[PDB]
Amino acid sequence: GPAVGIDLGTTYSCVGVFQHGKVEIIANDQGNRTTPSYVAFTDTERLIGDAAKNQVAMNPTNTVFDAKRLIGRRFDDAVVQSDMKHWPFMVVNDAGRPKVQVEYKGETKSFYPEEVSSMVLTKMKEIAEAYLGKTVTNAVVTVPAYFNDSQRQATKDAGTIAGLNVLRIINEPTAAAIAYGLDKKVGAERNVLIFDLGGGTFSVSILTIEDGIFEVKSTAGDTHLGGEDFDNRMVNHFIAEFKRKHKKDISENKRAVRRLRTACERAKRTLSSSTQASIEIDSLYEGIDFYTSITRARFEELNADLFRGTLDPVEKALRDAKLDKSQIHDIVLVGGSTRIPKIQKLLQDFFNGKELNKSINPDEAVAYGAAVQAAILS
Ligand SMILES: Nc1ncnc2c1ncn2[C@@H]1O[C@H](COP(=O)(O)OP(=O)(O)O)[C@@H](O)[C@H]1O
Ligand SMILES: [Mg+2]
Repeated sequence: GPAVGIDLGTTYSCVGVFQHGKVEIIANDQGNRTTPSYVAFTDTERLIGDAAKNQVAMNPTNTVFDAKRLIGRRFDDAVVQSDMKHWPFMVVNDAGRPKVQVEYKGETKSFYPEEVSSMVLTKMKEIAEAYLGKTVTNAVVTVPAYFNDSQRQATKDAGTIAGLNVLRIINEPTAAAIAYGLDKKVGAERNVLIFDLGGGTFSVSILTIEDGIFEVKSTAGDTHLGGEDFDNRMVNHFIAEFKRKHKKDISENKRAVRRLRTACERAKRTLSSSTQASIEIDSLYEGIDFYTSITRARFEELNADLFRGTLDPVEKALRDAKLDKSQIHDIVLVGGSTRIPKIQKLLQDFFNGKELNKSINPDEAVAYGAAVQAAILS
């Protein structure tokens, strides 16, 4: 059976396989090429992926996400203490280790973060198997460059309990470089910049490649900046508009808000290709149907400061690595958010017109590289 490459992401995961010299990003049951890192527990079942995300506004306390933020970490971790203040699900301490507590089939159950991630890992695996028409065993799973040994250990473990034989854990920026073939030996040192703007995490990494050997010279970014922050700005904008037209504040109604957010995220995706998108929501609050729309222009100004601030981590990464803009040879876009036109303009302007590597879907780049790496290791 072919070895596969898996991008176990904070908000979205993706799986690819290298066959016949070509890499293939496998679409799921719903036809999507990336699937949410969501797990939901109900009275009758355990939902994973799209099915899980497609019901979060109905089962908030029992729909788990952001497990990547917990994995390989302790409960006493300041990160965890901060993070949990925003999760609708419970996180309990267990001999120092954090566990997520949910209600499955009427009974109260808790899971270790690596158990949650294995659930997502199993979903990717079954997706691969359904496509390949054969059982998948060996795999290469990716992890951020800043993960310590504990976090990598836990990610590896999430793999074993999923029935996956993890051939190797490689960094996400490194996987992105390999996808574009920037790992080939050209008898010279090459500086590559990875700009990763995903769903809830932002990471900039500068890699130096010589004779096939990578070297993460610098890294910067924000663990709490991603495509979700852009959705929120849209939401706040519409919560205000609704109040104008219908003099009703839907803030308190968690369901109205979550349904509006889903419509915003989708409009956002459209905005990367069109200049305007319509928001059509039936019976948002009470029996009022919310029919409206946004323009790319307005979208851009609602997120202006966020988009712009994206350059700060870029400057920092540069000075740490001790390099000038002119010294970086290649720039590769990773993450779903990099499909945004204004982000591409902004970065290009910063690197004074330099060409951006973006022929491979940024949200598939990591999986793609892992799949190639899985291939060589098998
Ligand atoms: N066309 C698009 N325009 C803007 N954002 C997009 C587009 N397609 C996907 N996204 C966003 O990408 C994010 C997911 O990014 P991804 O890199 O897949 O996640 P992760 O950070 O989990 O690795 C979401 O915020 C989603 O809205
Ligand atoms: Mg990612």
